[PDB]
Amino acid sequence: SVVKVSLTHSASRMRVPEKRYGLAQTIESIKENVFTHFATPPEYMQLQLIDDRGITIEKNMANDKQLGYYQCRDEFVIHVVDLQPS
Repeated sequence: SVVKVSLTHSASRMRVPEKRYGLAQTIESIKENVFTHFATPPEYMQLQLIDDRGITIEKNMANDKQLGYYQCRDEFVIHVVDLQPS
């Protein structure tokens, strides 16, 4: 029902080592929370779900879907791809 993940960011060396999300949470709600750490506007984020073996499960999770749709598990990595322009 809840997962422990880490957060990485495509435009920085910044890592957040432990984060707990509900699998029922929409990806949009997760991006909101992610903003508290990296401060990319959520409209300019894609979330890539990587498993604990480094394998990409989803390159860009849809805002209206829930994290559990993507079969997220403990120790997985949500990588934030930063698309914000100039």
